[PDB]
Amino acid sequence: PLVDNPQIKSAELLRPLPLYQHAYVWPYVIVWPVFLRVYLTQELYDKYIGAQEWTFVWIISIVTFQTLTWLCTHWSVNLNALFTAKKASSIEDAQLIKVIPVANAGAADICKLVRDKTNISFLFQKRRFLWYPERKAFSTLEFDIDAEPKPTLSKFQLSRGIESEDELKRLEQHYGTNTFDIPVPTFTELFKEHAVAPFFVFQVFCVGLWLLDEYWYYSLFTLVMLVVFESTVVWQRQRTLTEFRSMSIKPYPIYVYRLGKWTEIQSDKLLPGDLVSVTRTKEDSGVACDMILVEGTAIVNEAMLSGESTPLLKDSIQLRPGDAVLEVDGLDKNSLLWGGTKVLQITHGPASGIPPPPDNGAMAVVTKTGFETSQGSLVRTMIYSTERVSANNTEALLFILFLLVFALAASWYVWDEGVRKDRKRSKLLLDCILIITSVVPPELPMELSLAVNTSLSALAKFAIFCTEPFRIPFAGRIDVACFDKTGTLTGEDLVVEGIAGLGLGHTPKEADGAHTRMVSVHDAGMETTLVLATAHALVKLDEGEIVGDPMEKATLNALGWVLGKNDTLTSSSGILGTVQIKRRFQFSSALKRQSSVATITATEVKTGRKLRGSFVGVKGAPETIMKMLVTVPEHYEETYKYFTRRGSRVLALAYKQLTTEGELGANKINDLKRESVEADLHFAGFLVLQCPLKEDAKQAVRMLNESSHRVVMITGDNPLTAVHVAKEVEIVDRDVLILDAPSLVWRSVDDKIRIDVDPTKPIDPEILKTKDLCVTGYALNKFKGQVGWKSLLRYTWVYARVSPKQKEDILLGLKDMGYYTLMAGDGTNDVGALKQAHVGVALLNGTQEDLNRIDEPPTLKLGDASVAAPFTSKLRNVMAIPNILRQGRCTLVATIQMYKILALNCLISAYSLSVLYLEGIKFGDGQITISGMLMSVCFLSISRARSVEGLSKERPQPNIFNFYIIGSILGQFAVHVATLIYIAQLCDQIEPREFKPSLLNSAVYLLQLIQQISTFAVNYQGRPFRESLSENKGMFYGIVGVTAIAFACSTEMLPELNEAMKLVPFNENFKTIMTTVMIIDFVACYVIEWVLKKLFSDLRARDIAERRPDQLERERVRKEKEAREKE
Repeated sequence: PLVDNPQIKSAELLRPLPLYQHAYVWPYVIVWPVFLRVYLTQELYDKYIGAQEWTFVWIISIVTFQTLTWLCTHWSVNLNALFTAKKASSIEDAQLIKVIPVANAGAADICKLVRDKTNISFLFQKRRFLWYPERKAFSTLEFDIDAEPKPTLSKFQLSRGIESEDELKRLEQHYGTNTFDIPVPTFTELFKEHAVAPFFVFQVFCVGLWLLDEYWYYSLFTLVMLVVFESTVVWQRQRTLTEFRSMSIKPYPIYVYRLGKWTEIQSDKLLPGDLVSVTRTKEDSGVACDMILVEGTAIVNEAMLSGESTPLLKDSIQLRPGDAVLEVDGLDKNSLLWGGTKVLQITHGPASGIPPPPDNGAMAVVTKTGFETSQGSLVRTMIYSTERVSANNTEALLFILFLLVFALAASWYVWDEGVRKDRKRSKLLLDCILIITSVVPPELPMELSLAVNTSLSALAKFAIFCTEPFRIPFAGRIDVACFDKTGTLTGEDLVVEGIAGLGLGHTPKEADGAHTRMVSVHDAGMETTLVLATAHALVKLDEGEIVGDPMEKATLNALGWVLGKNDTLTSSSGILGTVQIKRRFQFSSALKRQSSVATITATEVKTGRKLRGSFVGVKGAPETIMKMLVTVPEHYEETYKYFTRRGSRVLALAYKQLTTEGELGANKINDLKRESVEADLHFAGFLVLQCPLKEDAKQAVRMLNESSHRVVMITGDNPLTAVHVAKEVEIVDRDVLILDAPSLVWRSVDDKIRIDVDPTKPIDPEILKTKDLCVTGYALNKFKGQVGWKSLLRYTWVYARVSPKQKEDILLGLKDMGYYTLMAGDGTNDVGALKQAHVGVALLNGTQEDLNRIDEPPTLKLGDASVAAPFTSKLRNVMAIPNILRQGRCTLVATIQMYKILALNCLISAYSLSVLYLEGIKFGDGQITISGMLMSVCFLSISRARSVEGLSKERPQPNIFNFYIIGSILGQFAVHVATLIYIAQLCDQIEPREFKPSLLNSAVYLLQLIQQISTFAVNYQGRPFRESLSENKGMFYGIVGVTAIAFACSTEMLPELNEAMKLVPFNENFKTIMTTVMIIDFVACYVIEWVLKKLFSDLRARDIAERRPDQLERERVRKEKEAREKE
């Protein structure tokens, strides 16, 4: 019924049908008595043959058709909807619904409708959908905080919880219980699920078919090898499900204000709208569900959602305008308690008029319960991480069908040659079906999953964890690698340079008139010291730790003052005073300033000059305070521009006195508007800070730029700092031009070129050709949708001063052009941007020494994955991005080599069987068993390979169908079939014509063994991405031993081993011809594969990542210098 969800493609309504009308019952009920009448009494042998073997063939064919029609319902959902069910009229009589998700959301499934009263609902991927008759469509549940019009704060500030019992029952029926429902099945249900998959039943059918031809050991070996693998997979899945269940939070008693009483209920019956009391959490516990603080403040530790153990600070919405302010999740982000955090402290113990709870805790209001929380969604998307097996297999099936044509040609030729020589039709058909069925590889469509699960183990050694593992192949096709700033490229070990520009209006100067004289923070004025000690937002734990932004911690450490009990600072500095913060206005990231009101009492030791009373301190961006001053100085703009042009961070300080003596009063300070306070300011000075670059930034950017990628930067600072950082990190090289309002004029860094451009006209080609670009946020906003917006995303690499919405806007605009993007951020400022990109990395702040003191990868506990981005690195190194880009590049290479090996093996086996069956002879049982065991040994021995220590300019192919895989497969197959035809013809020329040994059997067996080893030796993907064949002993010895064994059996070094495989002894000349033919075959295969790899393997870089010859020359001379300095 056209459900409303971005992750669902279509829907349909069905009704169930009785067992009589199922499509796998009634036609067989019609046709079986016809066959019984024909076989029993009718004697209509015209459409028959007569033998018992043909009766067996007819019975097998009928049973096979019936069970195939039955299994087609389990294999696909469309045939399930067609054969068993049938379409209904509308929602009034339908009982079943079919849901088909988006291309990478899982597998389609038939969902059952459940009706409760009027309400129609169904469960899809553990997510509840509801039927809204006013919209005539299905959609997910709607909560009070996620309405299309955002509710005001008067909804939550005056909330009184649940007041009626029928409302409680309605909420219980609507939203359900607050728990994680993860049902774990037993071994029987999982093996039933695994035993109906098409490839398992196909392998069972192949085993039965081989057993029909009197092969007792081969079928048993295949059955054992299949059964143990399936049992291992089922046991691993069961263990993973048990571990997933084990992480659910246990219920604990809590206080809920229900029906006017503070009744104690368990934490398993929370409903959206309840008024719960938050207290300090116990050991092995946490917040039950998402909340919003309505009174008091709390200090939390969100280590189960972001992977960081740094304490935070959360504040209530108690002191906000109740109805005049619409709730926004950009300014009120410090009021929501997420489900899974641990509360560490409660500071205080109301507008709603509610008596305090008995436990003396903060009051909150529940918003989301169940899987609809954040960590609930993370758990749900980690349960269904196997989207690589279900929403896939659309190209491997085509590869199997492509091999089936080469199978059918040989089978048809064998049948046509057999019908003209008067063969028995009960054996020729079996031989043809064996030739057909010996082609389909059983482990072909699930190669990508094994490669991904192998790469995930190597990634989990540098503390890099992946939540959605289908993005690993996406990491090998990256063209644009976007970067952030202040969380990725630059660290957080800020150092206070000093206070400069405080001498204005009262002297070294430059051409522009800037004041370069800089004064240390110790020898500063009293007002500036009071502003620095007033306008912070630091709070102290009872145990002695200080929490907050590292900027405030750094400036407090540089100031020298100490932090007291309750927002009181005393005092090395020469101020010798005390302050007490009354009211605090928080930073908003859009007003670009923060302010505070405090009571001061200072006594300067140099000139006395007592000062006491109310005080207002504000600290923010220098371009915003200038709009709030009363008299700007003579050289304000030039001074702050000069001090920010060198990569330093400049903040302005302003102060205002309210009362020269005496308190303002609690009632006055409790009721003050932000706009009235932040006006009529004085000037104190500038605070200058230097953010040091990370140690790995330059190397990890120089590796990305020189390996067919492109590195852009999307920051949020002023353009001068962004340009300086990009020049230090070597992103831009030539002269840059900043596009910003002065009109959207072009500006230079030194402000010597001012070129105006109109947004309707296209930009100048010379600007795009001879200069680098830095596009701001305002200019990009004024270029939205016009003709120049397509060429402003291909020639710009530094985006400065952009909102978090514009980041995902830029990422979407870059994705819509066909490029693949990567986003690396801190995981807090931008959340939608990290998910809009193809692959997103969230670089945390943990050091290596923190990790020191504290097969698929270890299953992700709640402290390992992050809710912001799919990938997550627990180390702060920038080098974590090339590791991902190298693993995602080696995965494609491994997949390509396995695809090239399996098809060649199958095509060799089929055309060996076709050559043998034209003469009437057949393989021995021991020979084929030894061949299978040796092939399995070689497969085990070849899989142990590792990667190189650096990136490469050559990119691998991303898909099967190209001019490299197909050409190599065809060439090697043609060489092998010509070799086999020549050997068969020579053996027929030498000796003219129950299992007995013969010359042709031994010759064909030896040739096919040698070819099946040569296709392992030749088709190994080596040098550029992974370790070479000759480097490691593990596969070299394995190949050499089996090659020597086969050659020794060929030339009769050990005649005792010959009788194990039933080989007729040869003479000298035939041995010489066989050895020469083997060597010629190997050399020709190697030459063809090397030529095709040298010609067609390289996938060239895009137009956005191509370098100029100057950069190539600089890279060459830098590599030459490094090679010279290596010794």
